[PDB]
This record gives sequence, C-alpha cells and structure tokens, in this order.
Amino acid sequence: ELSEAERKAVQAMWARLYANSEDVGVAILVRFFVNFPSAKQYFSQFKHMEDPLEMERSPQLRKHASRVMGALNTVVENLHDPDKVSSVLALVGKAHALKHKVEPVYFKILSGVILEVVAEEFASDFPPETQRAWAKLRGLIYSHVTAAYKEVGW
Ligand code: HEM
Ligand SMILES: [Xe]
Ligand SMILES: [Xe]
Ligand SMILES: [Xe]
Ligand SMILES: [Xe]
Repeated sequence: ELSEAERKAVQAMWARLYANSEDVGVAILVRFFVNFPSAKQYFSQFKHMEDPLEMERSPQLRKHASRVMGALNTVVENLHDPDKVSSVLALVGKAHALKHKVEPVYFKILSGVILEVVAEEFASDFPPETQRAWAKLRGLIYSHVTAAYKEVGW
C-alpha cells in the first residue's frame, strides 16, 4: 500500500510537525471541535464550551490532543512494521467503540481536519506524491479503526 518514498515523505513531515506536537495537536482539535461541535458531546469538561480561546486552554482537550498525537506517532514511526500498526489501531478503535461509544464517522471527520492542517502547515512542501502518501495513511487509519468497531459488535 504505502511505498518506500511515500512512507519517508510522511515520516519526514511528521517529524517537522511533532517538533511542536503540543501546539499542532490542540490547534487541530480546537478546529475539529469548532467546526463539528457535535463531536464535543463525548468530553465531560468542554461539552458546553464554544469559545475557541477557552477550548485551547482546557486540560482535558489538551490531554486528548497529546494522546492522539502519541498514538499516531506510534503509527507513523512504525509504518514499516504492519503488525505494530494493526495493534495500535485496534486498541484505539476498540477503546473508542466500547469505553467511549464514539460514532466511527467522527474518525473520518477528524482525519479530514488533520489533513487540512498538515496541508496548511506544509503548503510549500506538498507535491502530489506527498498528498497521495497522506491520503493512503488516512485511509489505512479508517480501515483498521472501522474493522475494530465491527470486531467488537458496532
Ligand atoms: C486518530 C484518532 C484518535 C486517536 C488516535 C485517539 C486516541 C485516544 C487515546 C489514546 C485516548 C486515551 C486512552 C483511552 O481512554 O482510550 C483517547 C481518549 C478519548 N477519546 Fe480519542 N482518539 C481519536 C479520536 C477520537 C474522536 C474522533 C473522539 C470523539 C469525537 C474521541 C473521543 C475520546 C474520548 C471521549 C476519550 C476519553 C477522554 C477522557 O477520558 O478525558 N477520540 N483517545
Ligand atoms: Xe490531534
Ligand atoms: Xe497521522
Ligand atoms: Xe497531525
Ligand atoms: Xe490522517
């Protein structure tokens, strides 16, 4: 699926991202929660927050951003090892299905926001090959997370 060079393009860009994983990750989630306020129903501490300026200062938001960024870090850094990606993504899916009861589609939506922000951030380093690499990564995330929702009885 993901080629050598495509793996390498994602990984090189992810490293530039992760150098401010904390700012990037909350910016992403703030954007997500601003543009899809329905997604915020699952978070006790900011379900009724509207102000982006407050959302950005929320510890529960910031914690989720840090944990999402950590999981995807595991995925991106280990794209060469398909079994560590399956297991990370299966843990995540199952958790979201059962612990948190999150509709799977919000994964699609969040991923679209991620892609929007990565494109903005690397606008001067986003050639078709690199767009393709990210699109495949996004699609692979959704497959494994979908498969996990089915495995558990969603
Ligand atoms: C790439 C996509 C995502 C990843 C990798 C991810 C990962 C995680 C991780 C590692 C945790 C902490 C461990 C756990 O409690 O399961 C967590 C917690 C949580 N996640 Fe996500 N998540 C993602 C997307 C989402 C989405 C789309 C939602 C809902 C719209 C969501 C809702 C929650 C909730 C409600 C918690 C518990 C938060 C808390 O206890 O404060 N996650 N997530
Ligand atoms: Xe994120
Ligand atoms: Xe990612
Ligand atoms: Xe990201
Ligand atoms: Xe993504």
